[PDB]
Amino acid sequence: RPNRLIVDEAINEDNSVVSLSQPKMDELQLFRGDTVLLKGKKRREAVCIVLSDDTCSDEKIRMNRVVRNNLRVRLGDVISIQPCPDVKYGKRIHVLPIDDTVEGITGNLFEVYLKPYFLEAYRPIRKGDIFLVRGGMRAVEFKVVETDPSPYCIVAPDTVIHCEGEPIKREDEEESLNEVGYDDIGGCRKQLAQIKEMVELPLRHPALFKAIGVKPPRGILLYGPPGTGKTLIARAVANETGAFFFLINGPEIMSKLAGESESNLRKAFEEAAANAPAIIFIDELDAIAPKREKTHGEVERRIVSQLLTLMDGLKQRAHVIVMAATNRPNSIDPALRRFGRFDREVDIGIPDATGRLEILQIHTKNMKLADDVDLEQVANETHGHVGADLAALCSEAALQAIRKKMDLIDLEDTIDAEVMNSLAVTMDDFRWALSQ
Amino acid sequence: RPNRLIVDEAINEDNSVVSLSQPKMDELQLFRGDTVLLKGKKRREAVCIVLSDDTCSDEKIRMNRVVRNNLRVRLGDVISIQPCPDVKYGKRIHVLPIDDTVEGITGNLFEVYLKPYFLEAYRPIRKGDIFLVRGGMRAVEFKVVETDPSPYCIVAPDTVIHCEGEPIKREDEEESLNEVGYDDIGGCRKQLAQIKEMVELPLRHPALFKAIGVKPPRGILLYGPPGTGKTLIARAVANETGAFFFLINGPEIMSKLAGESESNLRKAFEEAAANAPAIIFIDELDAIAPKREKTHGEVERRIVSQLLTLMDGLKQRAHVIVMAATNRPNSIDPALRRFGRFDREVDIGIPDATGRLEILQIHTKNMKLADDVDLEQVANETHGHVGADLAALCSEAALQAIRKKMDLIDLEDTIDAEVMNSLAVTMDDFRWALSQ
Amino acid sequence: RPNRLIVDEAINEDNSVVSLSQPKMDELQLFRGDTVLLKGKKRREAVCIVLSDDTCSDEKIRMNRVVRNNLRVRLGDVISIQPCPDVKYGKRIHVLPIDDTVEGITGNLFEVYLKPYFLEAYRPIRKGDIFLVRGGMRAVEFKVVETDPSPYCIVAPDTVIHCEGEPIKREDEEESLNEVGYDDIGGCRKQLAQIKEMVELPLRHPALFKAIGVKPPR
Ligand SMILES: Nc1ncnc2c1ncn2[C@@H]1O[C@H](COP(=O)(O)OP(=O)(O)O)[C@@H](O)[C@H]1O
Ligand SMILES: Nc1ncnc2c1ncn2[C@@H]1O[C@H](COP(=O)(O)OP(=O)(O)O)[C@@H](O)[C@H]1O
Ligand SMILES: Nc1ncnc2c1ncn2[C@@H]1O[C@H](COP(=O)(O)OP(=O)(O)O)[C@@H](O)[C@H]1O
Repeated sequence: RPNRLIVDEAINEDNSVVSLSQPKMDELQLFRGDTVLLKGKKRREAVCIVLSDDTCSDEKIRMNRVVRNNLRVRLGDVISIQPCPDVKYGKRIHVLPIDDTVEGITGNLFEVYLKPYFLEAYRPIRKGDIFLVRGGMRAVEFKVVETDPSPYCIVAPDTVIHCEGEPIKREDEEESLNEVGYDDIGGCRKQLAQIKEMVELPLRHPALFKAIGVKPPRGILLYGPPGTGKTLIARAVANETGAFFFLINGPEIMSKLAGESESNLRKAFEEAAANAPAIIFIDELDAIAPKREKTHGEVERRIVSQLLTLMDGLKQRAHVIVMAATNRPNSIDPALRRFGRFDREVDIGIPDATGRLEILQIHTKNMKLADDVDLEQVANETHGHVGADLAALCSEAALQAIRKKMDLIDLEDTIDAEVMNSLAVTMDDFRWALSQ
Repeated sequence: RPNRLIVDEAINEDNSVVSLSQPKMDELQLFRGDTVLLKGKKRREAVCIVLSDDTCSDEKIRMNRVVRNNLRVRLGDVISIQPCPDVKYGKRIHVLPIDDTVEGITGNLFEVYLKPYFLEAYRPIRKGDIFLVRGGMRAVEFKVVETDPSPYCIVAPDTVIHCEGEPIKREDEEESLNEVGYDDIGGCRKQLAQIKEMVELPLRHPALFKAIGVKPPRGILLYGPPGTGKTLIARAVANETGAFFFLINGPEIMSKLAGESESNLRKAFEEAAANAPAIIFIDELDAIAPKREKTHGEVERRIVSQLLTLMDGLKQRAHVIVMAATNRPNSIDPALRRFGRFDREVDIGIPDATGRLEILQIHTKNMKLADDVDLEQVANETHGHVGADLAALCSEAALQAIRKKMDLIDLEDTIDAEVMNSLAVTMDDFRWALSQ
Repeated sequence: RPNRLIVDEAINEDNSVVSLSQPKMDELQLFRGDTVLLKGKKRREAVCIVLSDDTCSDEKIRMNRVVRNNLRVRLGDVISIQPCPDVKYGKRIHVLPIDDTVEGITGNLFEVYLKPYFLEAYRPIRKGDIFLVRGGMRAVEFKVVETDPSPYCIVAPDTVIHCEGEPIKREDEEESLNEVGYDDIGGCRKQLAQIKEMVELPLRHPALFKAIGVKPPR
């Protein structure tokens, strides 16, 4: 059908906007800025604004996770689109925050989140939507409980927005937007793309490997210096593909008594296989399986052997992918790179200046930046920096902003765990941080 | 006398401004902005504008080299000051460029240098003054041939400025401002101060060491990575103290036939001693006298020996100081760090961020910078950089400015060796250079 | 001022073709496939076929070295372009090989080089042009001695193409196309670009470094 499209990653960071190719909108007869009605899985719908995108495939639609969540679908799934000509300016909408996103937040909610979020934006909303509003170094989720023209409308300047009391509980299928996704990863476009390919069939179409006798990858080794976002990638790939995630921390395993280590490795692979499709992530692999000579222990050599055995003991394995992070290829036992094991490697390098910028935007999404803040500038003075450095930078900048305001606040009493929304991080804060 | 002051270095880079202490100006009854007549040696006079400096001491006057040259005086000499209440707005002045400063310059001298230099500035000038105007990546010197009033006047908006044809020859005592001076050295405050102490008496008061039997330093070893400005320091100290300068380049000596090396070392010390007070600078000392083991030759060992001999053969001498540069203490033969020889060592380190800024201003003095150019910014993104790096940076910036304008210029014909005065180096040029 | 362009490297490997930006041809009112007259240094002219190029800057013209040589200009120099509406199918042209390019060649020059080179191609040529024909693991240069409609024409199927023996000597300013050029360097795009930058001002505008005191790389 022409109205069926494949879900793809957003370029436009605004949660209300989905993107089509110029040709596709032509074909579907959709106006730039039109309100469209999206149909997903489990009888879910979403309403969004449609815009053209030059880079979008003709058969794909780009949407943010917020809308993917609302439609209960994942990247690569199929949605249907159709114009929404009947959509009315809403008389009144009722929204409530999800409890787990508003712990600690002692603000107005309406004045701090909702009012600025909706103001003059003409956002469409549908009853039962969860949307996200960022601010005050948090990101709060709200559920739309009622819209006056039901079940959807446009929040126009005259639309009354109600949020009368009592945060609501999170239902089971409602994944938190605080979960890691691809949108949380900057400057890895190329490698993240490879990893997604490798994993697509095994994790999203597992039934295939029962129907054919072709071998998908089993083990993927992510290498690169500390703080490059290897843990982040693995976690994200799991979340996005809806696979079960099992973390094995090198040091955590090695901290255990001889024997309770091997018992823990075993339990990890068993639990993965039980909950497949699944990803096992082995953080700090070199702690567990260092270069064959670097081990001096005898229990140490037994642990690495136990790991090789466990890798080999993964056949079709239902559909379990093992991902592991390490500093360098040569830091680990070469027997791990043997064929049935870690046979795929991906280099997560130091980010470039464009990547640095993406990372800086990711780690500032929930801050209020002054107008004088130039992230591209901060990008340019941080050549050596990896993701973890940049995140620390933004964190140091923000905490400096807070200290500057803290003497002022203590004196005219201590609003303290508030006023963090009116606070803005200035370029002076970043300079301060950049020289520390 | 209170009209008698010691010549010190300038903080204001205007070559028309001389700075005194509030108290002294009070004492001498001088108005901030007043024209003062300065008297020095060889019956040379100079008219300058007097301002105040918190750092200047009551006994000292701060002036730029331009004015020290005009007064035939050097740092530490004694000048006399007096108000100039009779000074008139000039009717007409006549100036000519010094030939050696205008080779290659195919501009309109008046339109490009003189007009902007004098315009609305109210500069005093005195017949027989040489002044310097910077611009178009050059610095041109002019001599004042005639002033209408008297021997001096103020160049007021109505003063007619003549420069009718024919660059003039440089007289003997007229030192080029293209010579290296302390104003060409950035970010060495502490060390430059030590070296100046060491040579003050030997080079400026040589008659003393005939009257007493105390030993001044003979050899000074400047240490630090390449491009830190060791050659520059030695050259500057020579020029400023009026001493004779003799360069010995390590590689140049070692490039000679066995025997012509030793003959060249000898000729260097002989010529120094003949023209004392003098500085001998040995650039790249480790090329001539490397660690005792690093030499393999037999003629090589003869050269090092020859050097030890020559230096130990310089007692108070005709007042000859020997300076030598090397990367590290340990790179050279320990016998050279002897007691009658290189017994004083001074570390010329990597410059800090303040130093980096001074260097960047030094290497931009003759460029036109756009308003968007922030040198302090360039200072901050060049931590590792040494002076030689920063000079290359400015050079790369300027050449990029020129290339951008070169396509445009070739097309609407090729002013070429001109229009370089209207050209301005932009922050975009520096960014381009900073990422290369 | 609109007809003056900056010489740039060829993308189209055919020595007859120069390339302009789409906008520029619009501006100059030139037909795709038109014969154009190029004016260079030392009162030299060339005639070429003009085609559009999407990647060519609006102020630049792309040409192969053959044409740069004929115009006595180099990359970055300035030429002028203008349409050539009067150009006629030539009755007869006379070409001779340059001696130094034909030592050892004991072939039929016409049958082996000229005939295939001109055949049904509609190449424009101007008296005093040197052109290059490749073949038999060698590349021969020819000089155009005479064209019937003088001084330029199109070599049409009916144009009689004469050699008439006796290779000619190479004049001084006539650089061999056997010389190395950027044309003979593959797979160095990025680095060749850097080196060209470094060297541009010092080598092509040397008069500058007498006028200013900035240091180019050495
Ligand atoms: N590419 C990146 N994009 C966004 N944030 C990043 C990136 N790399 C690192 N970070 C941030 O720094 C932290 C450190 O990264 P981490 O997942 O521990 O990487 P690694 O496992 O390679 O040490 C992350 O949790 C994240 O907040
Ligand atoms: N402190 C400095 N101030 C100004 N220019 C400097 C400085 N240090 C280095 N430079 C620049 O670098 C150039 C080369 O340095 P040079 O004088 O040879 O020092 P070194 O002998 O230690 O290499 C100088 O001519 C000057 O242009
Ligand atoms: N990038 C290249 N493009 C075209 N030909 C090349 C290239 N590199 C090498 N060659 C060929 O191989 C020969 C040997 O290259 P040469 O210039 O001697 O390189 P090098 O100095 O690095 O050895 C060249 O003359 C040329 O024929």
